[PDB]
Amino acid sequence: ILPDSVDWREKGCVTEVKYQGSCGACWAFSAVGALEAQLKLKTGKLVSLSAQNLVDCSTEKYGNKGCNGGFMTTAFQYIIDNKGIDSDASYPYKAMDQKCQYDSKYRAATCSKYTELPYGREDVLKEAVANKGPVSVGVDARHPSFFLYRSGVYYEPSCTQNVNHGVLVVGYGDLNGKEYWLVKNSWGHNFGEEGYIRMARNKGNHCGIASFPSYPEIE
Ligand SMILES: CN1CCN(C(=O)Nc2ccc3c(c2)[C@H](NC(=O)c2ccccc2)CCC3)CC1
Repeated sequence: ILPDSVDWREKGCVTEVKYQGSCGACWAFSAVGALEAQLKLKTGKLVSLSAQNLVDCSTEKYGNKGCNGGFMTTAFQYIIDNKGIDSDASYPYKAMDQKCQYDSKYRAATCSKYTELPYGREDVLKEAVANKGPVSVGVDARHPSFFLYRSGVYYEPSCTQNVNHGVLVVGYGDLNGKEYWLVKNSWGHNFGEEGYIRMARNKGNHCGIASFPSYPEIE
């Protein structure tokens, strides 16, 4: 039986909200966020991982385009292939494309595998969030209402399943009769509820939240 609500922030598995600036690195933040939780679960230590490392190093070979976008799944494969990712402190975020500067002496995490969940299945997503940890997802964040979100549960009739923005599901629940997914964004603490947005859950894969979910694992 799955819990009715989950919030991975309560378990100390979620790092501070980051600010991507004018660099489309949402995919990198989503990926590191998922791996940060697994690292805490495995080692007991909560450590911010380097989104910049992904921007600079998980590039053409992974179908990624740095500040012009990328995939969380191929980011995970890069970490696997590379046998590590550096900490945020050692390889800080600059919101621009740079030369790959990965160094294993600053490695803070590894990844052994990742799992892509079946398309559109919010029940499967719920199970993964409850049993595995935070899950990287894409959402349709193109609508003016998304940028202006402040509170409550986000429901936008014009939303689509065409996803364009990488975020991290860190929980789920029910607020005043509205089921939601608890989503960590990377637009700083000014966005939404201290960097978070509650997005409609079990409302027909709203904004494509369950379209392309994935999570990494550590040996
Ligand atoms: C069968 N494939 C189906 C699609 N898929 C995904 O994971 N899609 C997905 C999942 C998440 C995200 C995106 C795509 C978007 N990334 C891009 O727009 C983009 C742009 C430039 C270069 C590379 C990718 C937005 C960020 C979040 C892999 C399996």
